[PDB]
Amino acid sequence: MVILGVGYFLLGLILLYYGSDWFVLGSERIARHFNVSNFVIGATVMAIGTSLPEILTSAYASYMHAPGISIGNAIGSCICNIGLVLGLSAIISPIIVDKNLQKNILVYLLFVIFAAVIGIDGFSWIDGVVLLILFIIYLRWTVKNGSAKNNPSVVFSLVLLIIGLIGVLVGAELFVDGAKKIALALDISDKVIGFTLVAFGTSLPELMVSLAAAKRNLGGMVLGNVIGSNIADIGGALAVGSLFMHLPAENVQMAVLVIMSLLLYLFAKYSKIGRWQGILFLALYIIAIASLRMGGG
Ligand SMILES: CCCCCCCC/C=C\CCCCCCCC(=O)OC[C@H](O)CO
Ligand SMILES: CCCCCCCCCCCCCCC
Ligand SMILES: CCCCCCCCCCCCCCC
Ligand SMILES: CCCCCCCCCCCCCCC
Ligand SMILES: [Cl-]
Ligand SMILES: [Cl-]
Ligand code: NA
Ligand code: NA
Ligand code: NA
Ligand code: NA
Repeated sequence: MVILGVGYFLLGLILLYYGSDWFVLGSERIARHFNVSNFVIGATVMAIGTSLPEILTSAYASYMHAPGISIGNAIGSCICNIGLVLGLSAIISPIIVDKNLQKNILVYLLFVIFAAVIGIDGFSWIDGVVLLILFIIYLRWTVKNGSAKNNPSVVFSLVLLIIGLIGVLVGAELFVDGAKKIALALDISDKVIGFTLVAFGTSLPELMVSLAAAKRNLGGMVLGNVIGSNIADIGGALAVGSLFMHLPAENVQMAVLVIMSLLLYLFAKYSKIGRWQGILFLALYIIAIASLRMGGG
């Protein structure tokens, strides 16, 4: 019970570690095959793939009459993606954002602000429909502005990507499941702590994938994965959750996300996303997890 919890924990870490690199390699190759930028492949394929945990979690939680957990997971992931994921990544591999990608980030900021405004009185299923539709439009807009029998180079690329994705998604589950089995076996299980860590567990793909891309100096891919995941977490995870049940307002967390998203845009536009910007993101994330209400909603 405690040993197989350790077994799942270690195997999950191994799958997350190597799986992320394969997912990054396959995605980088796919981008070159389709003549799209690393940002675009990160903001679409990689972002949605790594956000599959959030979507399922939010859908399931809301369906089970826990809409607090549903939006808690969605928004908490967004704060984690900028604060922790991008924070660590920018320090590892500083990013100077090109003028084209700056417009994408601006559209991201508008989306976030829009979601924050309509969410002041919580999120209804109609709010969900609109956000999902904007999500779809964002994806098509992003691909268009980043664009332009079967080859063994292409095949091997798709194998890498898919197996890499399977690795990080399964790896994240073994890690979470393993940790829960340990805590249960040691009788230190805490539901409030567990639900507080929900967003982090589903964020393990983004974290490991972005660090792997950061190590290979793929800053466009990193930035794409962060921006795209947040949009997927709002226009997808949050949205689907609201389809099952009205989600309660999280005005403080939305306010935190808006500030972080604004900072991200300002750095991208007028500066860079490097060491000291990354330090600030991490510091704000640390302050966030130190002061925000626990229970994950
Ligand atoms: C042009 C979109 C680009 C990508 C997003 C950038 C940020 C957009 C945020 C607000 C503007 C749009 C408000 C209208 C959104 C689309 C239509 C819609 O959702 O129609 C459903 C109807 O509003 C149910 O009452
Ligand atoms: C025309 C080029 C872009 C195609 C983009 C297809 C995007 C499909 C996105 C599906 C998202 C489903 C989210 C469910 C929560
Ligand atoms: C970033 C704006 C989020 C929505 C703010 C709406 C007006 C205030 C509503 C009461 C908010 C209490 C928490 C304030 C941070
Ligand atoms: C390549 C590494 C360069 C030096 C990186 C220093 C990182 C400092 C991170 C500080 C995070 C916030 C701490 C708040 C107390
Ligand atoms: Cl709840
Ligand atoms: Cl790149
Ligand atoms: Na994601
Ligand atoms: Na609303
Ligand atoms: Na998450
Ligand atoms: Na995720």
